[PDB]
Amino acid sequence: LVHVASVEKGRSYEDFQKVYNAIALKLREDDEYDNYIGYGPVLVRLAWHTSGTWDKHDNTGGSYGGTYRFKKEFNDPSNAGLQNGFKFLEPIHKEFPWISSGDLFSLGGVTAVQEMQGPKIPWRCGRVDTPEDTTPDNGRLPDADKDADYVRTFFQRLNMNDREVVALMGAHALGKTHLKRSGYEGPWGAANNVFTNEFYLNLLNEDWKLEKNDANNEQWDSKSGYMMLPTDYSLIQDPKYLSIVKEYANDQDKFFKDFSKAFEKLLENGITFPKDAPSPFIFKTLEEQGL
Ligand code: HEM
Repeated sequence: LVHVASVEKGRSYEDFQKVYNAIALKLREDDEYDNYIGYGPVLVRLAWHTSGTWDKHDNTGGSYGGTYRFKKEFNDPSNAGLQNGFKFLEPIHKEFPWISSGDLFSLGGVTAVQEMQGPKIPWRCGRVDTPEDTTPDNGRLPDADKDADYVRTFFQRLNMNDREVVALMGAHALGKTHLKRSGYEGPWGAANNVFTNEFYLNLLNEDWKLEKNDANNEQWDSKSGYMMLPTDYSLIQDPKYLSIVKEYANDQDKFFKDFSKAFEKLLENGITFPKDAPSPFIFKTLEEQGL
């Protein structure tokens, strides 16, 4: 199965900047969500989970088909809570009904990262909705209770290497774990709706204790009130991951650049872009537009 990007008919960069802007303006307006964290983090997670079902071996799942809109995928236990991101995007989709679902879910993530002062993420259009029977089964998203070997093997299926994995995990600066959602509870840091390299700094610099939460799962906790999942902590237990964690803790610009590449790649896995497709778009933030 080849998925060829097909530009929404007649649309160009300005059309998608309008969608970006509507997302960004709602992000600003709907600021109460999740005890004033706002929707940025869950939109980033929605983009990742809608992309992260991909299997490089047969090109099943991935962002192209926008299959989260079907009940098998929106009810995946691994996706608990993402319905909030979907509901956020609904009025956006109503205003811009021409955008594909995959294009909107992925653009939500890009827009959230950038509006949270993260790196620019180049973004390409052209995902096309595919039918209900193309929805991937549950179970392709990762478990959090595992070690570095798990994480490394998991991400090979998404064609990600060690650097790409450690970079992508930096998104756990954002938002928080919610006990009723994942069986884990707590934020990873203080700046959880501003995109920074804090995840790496906290991994290295907090004093972590292995505790059980109220769902009887182990997680790493600090006196500052932060947490790390076992899979996060695995990034400092494994010496290869550890080196890269230290690199990003010590170079914010490097983290931004590597995150941007890896996140674009994640969002584009499975898609074939024709030779004459438009170049990737780099959207201006609201701030850059004076909006
Ligand atoms: C080994 C890989 C990963 C595991 C096991 C993992 C697991 C988790 C878990 C358990 C949660 C908490 C869900 C909740 O209770 O609300 C979470 C939240 C989140 N994850 Fe991941 N994650 C991984 C990779 C990633 C990647 C690659 C990204 C994106 C680049 C990402 C972005 C997020 C964000 C932004 C949140 C916060 C969501 C919110 O506040 O609503 N995660 N992750």
